[PDB]
Amino acid sequence: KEQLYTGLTEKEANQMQALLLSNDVNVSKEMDKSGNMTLSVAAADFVRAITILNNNGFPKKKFADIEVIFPSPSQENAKINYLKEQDIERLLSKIPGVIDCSVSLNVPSSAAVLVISSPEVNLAPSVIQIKNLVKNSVDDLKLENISVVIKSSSGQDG
Amino acid sequence: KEQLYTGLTEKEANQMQALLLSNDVNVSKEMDKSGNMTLSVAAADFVRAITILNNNGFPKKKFADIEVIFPSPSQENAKINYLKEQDIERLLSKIPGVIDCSVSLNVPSSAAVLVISSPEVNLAPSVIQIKNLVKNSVDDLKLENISVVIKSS
Amino acid sequence: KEQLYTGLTEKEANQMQALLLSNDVNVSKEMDKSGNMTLSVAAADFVRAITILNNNGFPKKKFADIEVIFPSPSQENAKINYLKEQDIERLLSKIPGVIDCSVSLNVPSSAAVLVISSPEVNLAPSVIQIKNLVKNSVDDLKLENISVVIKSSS
Amino acid sequence: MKEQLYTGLTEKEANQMQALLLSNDVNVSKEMDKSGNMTLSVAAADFVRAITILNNNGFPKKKFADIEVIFPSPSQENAKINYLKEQDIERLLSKIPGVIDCSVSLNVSSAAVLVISSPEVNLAPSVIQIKNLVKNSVDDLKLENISVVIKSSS
Repeated sequence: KEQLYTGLTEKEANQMQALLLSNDVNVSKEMDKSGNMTLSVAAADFVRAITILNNNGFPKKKFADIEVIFPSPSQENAKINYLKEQDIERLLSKIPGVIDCSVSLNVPSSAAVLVISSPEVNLAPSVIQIKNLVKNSVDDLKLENISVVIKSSSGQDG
Repeated sequence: KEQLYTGLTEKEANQMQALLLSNDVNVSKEMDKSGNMTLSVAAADFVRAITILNNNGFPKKKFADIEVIFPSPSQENAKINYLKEQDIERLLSKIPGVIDCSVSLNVPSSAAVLVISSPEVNLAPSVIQIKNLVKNSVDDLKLENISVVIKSS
Repeated sequence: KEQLYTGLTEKEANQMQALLLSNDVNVSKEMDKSGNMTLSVAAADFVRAITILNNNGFPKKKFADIEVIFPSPSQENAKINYLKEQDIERLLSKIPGVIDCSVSLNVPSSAAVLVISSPEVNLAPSVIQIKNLVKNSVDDLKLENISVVIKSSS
Repeated sequence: MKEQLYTGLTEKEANQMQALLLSNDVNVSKEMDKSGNMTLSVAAADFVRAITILNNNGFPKKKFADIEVIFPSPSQENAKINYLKEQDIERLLSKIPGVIDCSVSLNVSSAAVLVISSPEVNLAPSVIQIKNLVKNSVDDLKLENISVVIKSSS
């Protein structure tokens, strides 16, 4: 057996494990004393496993945390903006069929909104509603300056 | 057996191991007492292994960390810009098929965006969506001043 | 055996070792207690070994560190510029086939960019893309004031 | 009988001196002392020949003033900024395959650039590239005011 990763959360390990199993890769999981997970595979499947994980963006990379960068007027305003982004994500994530959401705000304001849907749901009829919710959440934002992109978790082709 | 490299992250060791194995170099991996990965090969494969790794830029070089250069107005704005770059990378990294992303922002603003896609996903038709997402994330940025380049891993 | 260099990193030692071996030089390596490497060669190969290493830029020189020179608006602007150079090197280094990159910025701005490619990848068709990425990363930079030079490690 | 030539040498310089002597048909032995520095010795009968060869090649190498010692102010600041730029450009140029060593002296407007090249590489076709990289690294520099001189180590 070849080790893939240790120290995985339950969710990360489950997603990677399910992905590999669905591609007929023999993967085994073990839990350490902290409750974190280790995935391993047969040596003969190692290259195939890494290709599959790589192509699917696993393990997921981390990005800068505002609370680490800023643990001042401009600093305060970045924290206020971040709170608003999080509030809008929280709200949009209650729409049935939404499974992930990112909002980046520029406060004439503008906003970028990425919504990931269940593969079995088409959120296109909700785009006008989403834009109106974002518009009215945020100071001085017009419809023409909100970009909404919707994607199925199953990929670019739906 | 001959140790090639120690102190590797799990991800980098896996990339290096898979690369070697796919070029028919037998390689073994182990974890040391600090939790870092070591890769080893047979002495007879040493030169080939290093040639392969060198040609693929492994082990990967590191670059300056903003938090080290700056552990002040200009310093503050650099950190605000970095946060925005990271926010945009985080958002773009949720697009199906994106496996790596870099954003460098100049705030008339401009922006440079490199997207690495899965070799199995064609992201070229998404360039305008990606451009529009970046445009609306950042103060005073026009489409004509955003470069989006997509490369397959 | 004659000593070449001690205190080498794993990468520097591996690269020098592989280079020498590929040129039919009998080189041996030993690890010290700190994990650093020593390379040695037979005395009869010493001159040739030093020639080959010198010709390939080994061992790599240390150049002035901005954090040492500047441990002021001029000093602040140098560090901002350095951060941007590093950001651009980090970005360009994700392009498949890039194995090394240097960026020197003059902020009309100008920029100098050197990219070292793998011997097995032709990055010449990517020069315009690289130029455009650099252009839009940096305040007040036009295409005609960006030099991009690509060299194969071969 | 053996006779010491020099102690306190860096590994790089002892290697240069050892290779020079061997290639000029003088045997040499090397050791590392307790402080990590290198000592070169010869058979006593070879002492005059050895010192002659070393003297004729300028070894051991003279040292030059260190900006961080002369300046341990705006004129001082600008010298340090210039030095950083010179070092950045040397670092960049030193990545070009075939470059053994290089020096850059900037007047910020004009620049002087010396490159020492491998005898196995022809860098003459790269002079225009080198000039353009230097030009675009540095404020208000024109091609006509950049001198690039390339010399083989041979």
